[PDB]
Amino acid sequence: AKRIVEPFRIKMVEKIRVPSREEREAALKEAGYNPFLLPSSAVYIDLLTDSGTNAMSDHQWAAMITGDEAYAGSRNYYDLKDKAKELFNYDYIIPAHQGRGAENILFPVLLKYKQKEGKAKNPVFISNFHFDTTAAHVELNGCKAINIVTEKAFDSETYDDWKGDFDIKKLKENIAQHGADNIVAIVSTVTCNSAGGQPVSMSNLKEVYEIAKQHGIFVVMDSARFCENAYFIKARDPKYKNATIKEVIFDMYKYADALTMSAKKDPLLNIGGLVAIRDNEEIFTLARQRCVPMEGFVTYGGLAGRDMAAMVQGLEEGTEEEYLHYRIGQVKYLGDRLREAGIPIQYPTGGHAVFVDCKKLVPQIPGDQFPAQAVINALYLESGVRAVEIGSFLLGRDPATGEQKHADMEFMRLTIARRVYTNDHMDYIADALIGLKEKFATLKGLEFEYEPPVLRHFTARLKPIE
Amino acid sequence: AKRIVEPFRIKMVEKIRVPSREEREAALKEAGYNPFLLPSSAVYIDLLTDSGTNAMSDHQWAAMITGDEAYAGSRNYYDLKDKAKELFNYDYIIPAHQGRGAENILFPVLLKYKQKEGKAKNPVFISNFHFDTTAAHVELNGCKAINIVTEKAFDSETYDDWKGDFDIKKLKENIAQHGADNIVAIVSTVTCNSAGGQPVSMSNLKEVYEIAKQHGIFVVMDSARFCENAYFIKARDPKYKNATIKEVIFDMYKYADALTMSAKKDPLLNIGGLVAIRDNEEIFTLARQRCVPMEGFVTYGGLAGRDMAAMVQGLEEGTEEEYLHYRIGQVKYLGDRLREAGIPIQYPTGGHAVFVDCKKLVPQIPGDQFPAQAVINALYLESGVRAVEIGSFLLGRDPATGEQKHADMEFMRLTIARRVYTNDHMDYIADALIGLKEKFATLKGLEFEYEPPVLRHFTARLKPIE
Amino acid sequence: AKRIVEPFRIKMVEKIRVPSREEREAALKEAGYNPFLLPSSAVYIDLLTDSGTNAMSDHQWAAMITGDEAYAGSRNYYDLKDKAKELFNYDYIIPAHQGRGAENILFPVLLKYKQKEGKAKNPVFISNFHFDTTAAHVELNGCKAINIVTEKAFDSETYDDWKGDFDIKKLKENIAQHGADNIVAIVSTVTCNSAGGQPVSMSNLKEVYEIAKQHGIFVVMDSARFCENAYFIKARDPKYKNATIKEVIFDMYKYADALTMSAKKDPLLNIGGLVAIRDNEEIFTLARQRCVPMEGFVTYGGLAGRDMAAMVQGLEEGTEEEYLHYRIGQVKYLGDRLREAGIPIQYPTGGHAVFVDCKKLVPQIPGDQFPAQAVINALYLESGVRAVEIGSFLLGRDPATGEQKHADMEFMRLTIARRVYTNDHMDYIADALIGLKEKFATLKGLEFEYEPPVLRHFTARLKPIE
Amino acid sequence: AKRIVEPFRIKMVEKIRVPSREEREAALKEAGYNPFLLPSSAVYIDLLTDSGTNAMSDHQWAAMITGDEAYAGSRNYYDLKDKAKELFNYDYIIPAHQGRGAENILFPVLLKYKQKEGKAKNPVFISNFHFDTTAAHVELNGCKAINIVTEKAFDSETYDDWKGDFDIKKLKENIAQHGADNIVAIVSTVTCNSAGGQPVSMSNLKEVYEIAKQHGIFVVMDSARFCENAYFIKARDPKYKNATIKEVIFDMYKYADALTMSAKKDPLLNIGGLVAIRDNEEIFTLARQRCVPMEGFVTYGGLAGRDMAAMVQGLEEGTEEEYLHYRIGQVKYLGDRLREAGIPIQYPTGGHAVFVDCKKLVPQIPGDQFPAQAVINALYLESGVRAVEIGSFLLGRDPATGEQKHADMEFMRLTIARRVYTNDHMDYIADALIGLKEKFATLKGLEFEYEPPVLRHFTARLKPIE
Ligand SMILES: CCSCC/C(=N\C=C1\C(COP(=O)(O)O)=CNC(C)=C1O)C(=O)O
Ligand SMILES: CCSCC[C@H](/N=C/c1c(COP(=O)(O)O)cnc(C)c1O)C(=O)O
Ligand SMILES: CCSCC[C@H](N)C(=O)O
Ligand SMILES: CCSCC[C@H](N)C(=O)O
Ligand code: NA
Ligand code: NA
Ligand code: NA
Ligand code: NA
Repeated sequence: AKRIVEPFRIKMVEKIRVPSREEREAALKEAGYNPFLLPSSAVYIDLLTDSGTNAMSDHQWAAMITGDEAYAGSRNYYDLKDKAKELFNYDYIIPAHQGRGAENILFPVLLKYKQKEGKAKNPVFISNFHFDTTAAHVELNGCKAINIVTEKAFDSETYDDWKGDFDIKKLKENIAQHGADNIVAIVSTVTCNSAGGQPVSMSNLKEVYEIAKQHGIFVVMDSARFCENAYFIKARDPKYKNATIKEVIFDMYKYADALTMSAKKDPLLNIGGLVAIRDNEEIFTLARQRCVPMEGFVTYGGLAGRDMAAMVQGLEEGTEEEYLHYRIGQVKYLGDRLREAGIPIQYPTGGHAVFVDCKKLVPQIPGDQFPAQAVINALYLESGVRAVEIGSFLLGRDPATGEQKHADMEFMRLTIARRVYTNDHMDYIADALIGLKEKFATLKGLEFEYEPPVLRHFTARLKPIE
Repeated sequence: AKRIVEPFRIKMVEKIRVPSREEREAALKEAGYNPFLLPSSAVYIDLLTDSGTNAMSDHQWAAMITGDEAYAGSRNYYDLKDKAKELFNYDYIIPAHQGRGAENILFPVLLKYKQKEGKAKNPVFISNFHFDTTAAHVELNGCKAINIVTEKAFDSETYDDWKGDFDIKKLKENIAQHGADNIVAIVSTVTCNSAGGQPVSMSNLKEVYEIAKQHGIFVVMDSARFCENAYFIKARDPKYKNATIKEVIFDMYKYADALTMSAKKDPLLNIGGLVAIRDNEEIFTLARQRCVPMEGFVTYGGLAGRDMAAMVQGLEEGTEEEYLHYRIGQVKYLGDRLREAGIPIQYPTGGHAVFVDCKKLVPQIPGDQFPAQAVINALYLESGVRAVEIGSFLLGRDPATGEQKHADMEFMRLTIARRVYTNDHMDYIADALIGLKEKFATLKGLEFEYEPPVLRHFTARLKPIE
Repeated sequence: AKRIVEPFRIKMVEKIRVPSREEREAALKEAGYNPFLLPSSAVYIDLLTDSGTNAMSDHQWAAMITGDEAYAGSRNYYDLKDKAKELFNYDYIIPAHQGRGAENILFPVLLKYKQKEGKAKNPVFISNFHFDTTAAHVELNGCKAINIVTEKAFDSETYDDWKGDFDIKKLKENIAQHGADNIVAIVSTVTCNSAGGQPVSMSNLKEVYEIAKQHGIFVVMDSARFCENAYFIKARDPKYKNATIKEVIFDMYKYADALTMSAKKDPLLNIGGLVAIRDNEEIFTLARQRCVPMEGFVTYGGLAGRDMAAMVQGLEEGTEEEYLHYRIGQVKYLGDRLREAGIPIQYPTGGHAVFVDCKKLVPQIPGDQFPAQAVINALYLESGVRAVEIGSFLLGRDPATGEQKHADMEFMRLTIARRVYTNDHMDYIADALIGLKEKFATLKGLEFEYEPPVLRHFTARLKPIE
Repeated sequence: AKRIVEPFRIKMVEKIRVPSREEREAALKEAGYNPFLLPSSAVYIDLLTDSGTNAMSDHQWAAMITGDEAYAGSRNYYDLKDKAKELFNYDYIIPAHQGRGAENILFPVLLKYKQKEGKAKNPVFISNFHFDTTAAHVELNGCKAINIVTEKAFDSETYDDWKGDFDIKKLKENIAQHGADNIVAIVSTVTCNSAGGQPVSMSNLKEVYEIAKQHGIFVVMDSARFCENAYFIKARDPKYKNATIKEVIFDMYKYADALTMSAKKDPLLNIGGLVAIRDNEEIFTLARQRCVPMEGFVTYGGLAGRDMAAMVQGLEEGTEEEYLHYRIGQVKYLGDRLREAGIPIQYPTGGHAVFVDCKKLVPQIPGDQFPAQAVINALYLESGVRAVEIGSFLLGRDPATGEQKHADMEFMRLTIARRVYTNDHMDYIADALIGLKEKFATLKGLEFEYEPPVLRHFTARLKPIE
């Protein structure tokens, strides 16, 4: 494993502590053996998410301090509009308070627009993989979300350059089967979050967009981790070997008509989202009308002026290749520490998180007793580190049968915030997990002390078994 | 007119400038004679809104700096939960990104709650007066909004203590006409923003709640300006003459079951909202499931940790009687400057804005040519002050005729941000408006160069007539 | 009296409170009836000084946040060097931690320089008026401080354009008497702080420098309030009616060889000082050598990087004419409030303070019983305002007879920080002092409970007589 | 070599960059081959000093934002007085703008105090080792600075627990030789900066204090790195291995009568200093009278209120053992990386810096050609790292002969700021120096292009010989 040095130094710190073992046991028992219920005060290194937990720069904080809080026509709104033109060549923006807000702005408008043409009678969206909130918004508006990620993504430990790719054969089949009139939009998610932060190649984006344009289908680039995707394109595609990151980004966005973005990810923010539309003014106008009742006025969209200011600066910083090399290299470093110690992971690592296959660590725990959660709980008890389950516990029950949905993989996700933790923190995570290797066989499954009907992973309370 | 000194001093300043007349000419023509389309760089004193434009304290900025950005279990979530229990005696909170986010969280849940017993076949909401966004969500969710404000409010220039009161007779008559089973909720807006930021008396709040509990009707307190309402209760109700402001607030919330709040008003913030529920855990649970797709995870709700931290502090500062006395007294001072010059206003002035009756200023301009907007535009051209229209331009067209819906009053709202402008800024505003008395007769109406089919006040491009 | 509106609005506030009547009485008693011993918690409006209590802009705070803390070669040191070249045309800078630090750097070097070829056996400094620290450093280095302000300054209530001018007659007479080989330097204090912040004319500065240059005398511009002096030159000198403030400043510094500056005044800082030398590289070199042991290394001089950053921005903001017009107008406003009410003041008001002649308010209190302190104490008891004494209590005892040195006048100084207080704060001060007109007769003098042998005004404890 | 993980995470970053090799060559040329003349923009990792370059916490920045800028009686002054009483049990404080400001306040007062006692006719100060500014102030006041560090300090590569100790026999000898009536003060420097940041044992501090008290000699603790010293006492003295760091600190200050402190070191600040006096009120009063003309009024001492606020917080944070173990462990890790690669260092490493013996690295370069500076310059040219010379260049010329003072050791100091650089930055430094092992013999000495008469290391320009 190779450590890559920070292309920055620390300007402000935030104290974190490891509770004593007895405190960690007490806290975890108190949280019903569900770390989502732990107070942050009980957590040392927090790996639940890379969303909104990033460290900003001094320039971002300085931009916040001079932010224009005007209700209409904030100076930072116009800066953000200019930045979107400069990065993406897109002519229209609507800020949002975060990414799911940007989806709530754009997606119902896209459906309405296609319906007003007499189409979208049986409406669907097609994506390489819809993210959780993306699919939920699609389904809230009476549309089917179809996911057609490449079969490369399902071979967890076998390397491939582009595990986030669309399956082009499936794309064409689905267009032919549903009809182009019924495809409200194609959503290109970069990197592909549900494939584990795996990149989509430039040629895949290009071919998807060419097909869509031939059919008149609108394409949305879901852009939370677009810089990480651009880095992978430059690293792995020989055509972009000598291109700058902004050149890669510029080309990527030739292959969408609009973007939705959680700015809480690659733009290095704690809050914020963005809609940008390449040049369809009609859709922009419709989206502005939905922005008003749902988010705010069209020149702040539920964002303080200071956060638009931080976004302008963070959009810039998030494209910096030296930072991206270090950020993605830190994720790869953690994965390599685990992989070299025999811990099975999704490989190669994506831009923002390492996925550990817990089914192989604790074979004795069946899926319906949540083996990845057992590993996560053990990890927390051992170290104060809080990870998140991507397995049976998260997948929930099948609403028709009331029984556990069979999970393809039982993943523990180690989600890495940007510019927050050092490689010594990475070693701490890796060493604590490696150090459980004699304990894995003894670990016990989990049962429900209390279960919600929906979204159970957030608030359910568990109890160990036997 | 009486100037009340600030119970604080200035710690940080933000430069503002008066654009030249020709800059103001070109900007208003560029904005299509709609000041909502003006960039803030074209605006001297901005009176569009008191929402999110407030000046924070050093303690609020300090709280932001130490804010906990944890995705789950943020230290500031628990502080906020503790704060709502202290001020309102409510046991459950859900943060939101702002006020209309709070409404979008709670109101659909209230409809589902009443409906799940066979009720709400013809569902309605009853308020003293729904603000714009509140009534837009009510109607977005298939319900009708009913504004049963006291008719005292419609006698613009005649003093009354409680021009925001419910009309109790209209409340009882609406409950009989529609039936208790169709009334999803009663919404008590404090202060009553649409009535001119006019207070609701404690005895009115009590009688509404008692009437509502007779029929099993849930009561929500729209609480964006609750502190200004508490001040007016202490100022005008003999029972609370010796009460602290917090004691007044505590009593107010005995007469609701939950609250929605834009924290961008009285809690002195630039962003932020809040749902609090007194004790109905079931409605809290349903509300948390809607918060997730629309806003964020339930322990930050579309808000950075730093904004929850600022909200905890701002909630405290917003209750401070010396501050409220000064703030409301500034609004009163501006009103008195105009009223003493023969400029007709809503009297008494409310908590956050002065409302000028422009029907009496430009009689030669009829409603369908937007008299209050002609006055606003003249004020902007004369001085660089940007105000906002509460008249025929806002009201829009009727869904039946496609013609101009008749407006009761043609108001110009001079909305005052908290702790931002001095009484010398007030004098600038008053003197610019007073100096238009020689030019009112010359002004002309406004016609549409561009009119969007909905929300026209935000983006329509008007044009001077003749 | 004319209120002048702020050319800015408030972005951050700082809470200040008026202690109750009983609280102020108890605090003043614990403070031994000396406001210099009051904790700030006991003070509402603080008028002790305009030094280091200014409100900064958002741009200044932003500059602090990105400040470069490098020990050597800070980006902000080069920015400050460039700024000094731009504003003053001076080629060399040495940052200092504040104004008296700048004097400690330069004045001993100037004396050693004058005592390096031949002899300055009776060394003296000559100023229109040495400020307290300036004269203290002069006397600490074995030199006499000679103050030769124009006699117009001593006609307290009669208007004059340039009450800060050098007496040209007394200058030529001092040079003839002491010889140009004993005059270590001439100090041009702009504005003349000890005269009451009164300006020095461009013609006066120029003639002083020409006289100094023909005698080979070095000229230092004491530049704490150099922008306020520039404002007064533009306002009152017809030659500069259409010059910019920066053009006025640029001309001022043609008439000195170096400057010492408290950046805690006109550059709008809370900490900071500066030495700048026009072109004498030898003086620069030796001054750098004293800087190292007394202040710090020469590229930060006892200042954090963020404070050099704030100083670069504040140097710019302090020259802005709209701000200077409001600032000096607010001081003039406080003085016109008192003058129109019969309270005697120095007229016209200087740039930064109002001076009240207290010997006329309490004639029954002789100089040796500190009548101006009795007015200050009464003012504090009535209002919580803290002012400072400039009279017999400050003047101290004559070290020979050990008795009260006769003070020519007894002043109370109402010193006004920059961008901190509103004109309503000014009214509050003025109305409190005016309201004491009926109590001025019954006021008692003060006597010593504890008196230090030196600097007694800072730590002495006083007791009301009778 | 053992990497110790951070007991904090990153909340704000500051971009740094490695200039190209072409840029580093051009910059070093422009700086006359003196890294002290490089702009910070030419520097990647800056190792010039650990003074004032530390990263603060979010709690420290929050304290700055609410800091009280009052001229007299600042809230943060009383907090600072309380904090000194808590940590040191000292009753009196005088804030200073930094450590040499604190020395300028206290040392002249101590001399006058001993002289007024009819003594101090041939005055001296005795220290384990006076720091540069300390010895400068001692000599500026006509006294001799006598350094009597343990001979264990001069066996550079051989471990010893307490290389900062006083030589007790030399202390007793010097007291007799000069006479107690001539010893103005004994200065206990903790850690002993000039011995390399090496600790002084508790028993040494105690014995030195008891000896001083037997002779009536005042003892000052020079306290810039008192927490690092307390850590070493806890780490190495079995008496204290169960004490808290604050218990160790509390015991240390039983063995002094006053302290001077650069708060730019262990209290984790970018600016600030402190005098504290244990109980001698007379010395406190005299030091206050010197504070006023030299630093500022006695309740801010040339510090903004925000910096007294940051100091209160940093004094607490600087005592935290988890932090100290990481900080000192990171310095140790850098030293172990070098030592394990055969690079000769002072061993054990001190609290704040690694010292590399460059005499062993470039034996072909004589001392008066500055071998350590050649290694430093080569390190910069290869890496962008800027280190500082502690050898013949710094040592300067002998006043009596004008020749190069012979240097016992030719050290390169790698000075490590607190909480700024990660262990990956340490690896970068070590790997760059280790990659020079094949270039050391080819390195050539330096000669003067420009040499100032004093303090030449700051400003002299050098040139490679041939
Ligand atoms: C003329 C339109 S400007 C909109 C800002 C604003 N009022 C917002 C209010 C909201 C929504 O809250 P937010 O989403 O945070 O805006 C809820 N309830 C009440 C009583 C309000 O007044 C104003 O200026 O009156
Ligand atoms: C409570 C009264 S004392 C506060 C000092 C302040 N004046 C400071 C000053 C200095 C010292 O500069 P600095 O060391 O930064 O204070 C030098 N030259 C001039 C012309 C000055 O006016 C003032 O009068 O209010
Ligand atoms: C069940 C994981 S919750 C984490 C949600 C976050 N917005 C994300 O992008 O992953
Ligand atoms: C060898 C230069 S010493 C310069 C002194 C400074 N306080 C420091 O810590 O470096
Ligand atoms: Na966040
Ligand atoms: Na805002
Ligand atoms: Na610094
Ligand atoms: Na200050």
